[PDB]
Amino acid sequence: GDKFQLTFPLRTNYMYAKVKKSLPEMYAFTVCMWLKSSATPGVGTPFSYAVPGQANELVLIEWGNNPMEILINDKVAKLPFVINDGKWHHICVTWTTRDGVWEAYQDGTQGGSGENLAPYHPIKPQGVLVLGQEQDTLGGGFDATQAFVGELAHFNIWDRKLTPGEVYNLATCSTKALSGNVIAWAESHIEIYGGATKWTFEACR
Ligand SMILES: C[As](C)(=O)[O-]
Ligand SMILES: [Ca+2]
Ligand SMILES: [Ca+2]
Repeated sequence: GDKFQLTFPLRTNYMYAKVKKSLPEMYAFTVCMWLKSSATPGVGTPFSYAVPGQANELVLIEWGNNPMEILINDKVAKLPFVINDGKWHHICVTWTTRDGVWEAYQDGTQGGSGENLAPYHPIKPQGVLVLGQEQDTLGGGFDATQAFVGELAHFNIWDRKLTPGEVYNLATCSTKALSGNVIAWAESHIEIYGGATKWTFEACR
């Protein structure tokens, strides 16, 4: 049952979701989600992933008056996304250990790409995946100024790069659209905390 969204209505250090499943060691991956936010200057942290010894193992964050960034092993790449206009947007980032090459997609359109992002470092396994907060400890250490304020749906992770056509299918809600083979969006796949609330969501409607 994937037809739902999570709403994070206020800036707090206590509202979050925990994904029940952890991540394997990933030499490449794609992360995608639908999100909506009117928060400014920055939307905060839609998701973060911490492992022992590195709480910033995989992070998506737009913090204050700074641009939206992906962090891998606490190394930054600035992303092209502009998504805090109060309308729904779909985003994906694909990345590979091979020369640290990444691509960024907004609303089904590839709109940025770069290299030398945490090259040669597979994503480390067995950490804690949180939605709506940035981690400074394993599964915690939240900071309200970094918290996501807005709505999130259809959070998915695959341990490969999706093709541009596969991303297009996600962003247009095609019947061909895939679910994540590592993390897939379902109510029973997450735990919610602190005031985050679940509502029905009909994507592309
Ligand atoms: C300095 As930080 C992004 O780990 O709160
Ligand atoms: Ca952190
Ligand atoms: Ca922090």
